[PDB]
Amino acid sequence: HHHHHHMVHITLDRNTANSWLIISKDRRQVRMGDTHQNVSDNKERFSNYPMVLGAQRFSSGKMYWEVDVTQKEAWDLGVCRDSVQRKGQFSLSPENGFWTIWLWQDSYEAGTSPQTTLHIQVPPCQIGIFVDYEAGVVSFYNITDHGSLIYTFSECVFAGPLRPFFNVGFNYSGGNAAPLKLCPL
Ligand SMILES: CCCn1c(NC(=O)CC)nc2ccccc21
Repeated sequence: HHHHHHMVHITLDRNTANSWLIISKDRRQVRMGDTHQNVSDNKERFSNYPMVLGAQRFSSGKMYWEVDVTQKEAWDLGVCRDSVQRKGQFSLSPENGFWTIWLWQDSYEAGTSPQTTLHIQVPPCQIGIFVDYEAGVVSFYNITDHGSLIYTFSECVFAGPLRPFFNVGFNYSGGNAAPLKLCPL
């Protein structure tokens, strides 16, 4: 792809994080701790899942960033509306304000409703995410496989400001402790 010149510097918003997440000093990495991280509760925190938002809000333009997913077994990545539900159970879908892909149980899927099987020959270690606000597009790229396309959401109805979205996944297996990391420009 040729989206690299739209690169934006994303940082994580501590205030939105589930209470078990640990965000690095530079706000560029996040991992799920094995206990509550001793923060107060607030209406912004995702309560039921190990999720966090980027601090940046996008309402126009073209934006690109990259995320390192090395040695993880489960994660979700993409964008979401600023006003998505934080508390209780919900599905990741465009109806609920999410444009995401995931890894789960050795398969990759897009967060449509119902979910869509992805076709990935080279398991990615870094994911590129491109948003074209005006066009209504969210695309995902396999940086490990020379930038090959993973998935495009088109005809998106964002209906609000967008925020970068992350889920580090649970670590029931003991094989999913590694962080998500925002890769340097
Ligand atoms: C993994 C054990 C701790 N735990 C549970 N346990 C439950 O399943 C209670 C409904 N939910 C969490 C949601 C976010 C972070 C930690 C959570």
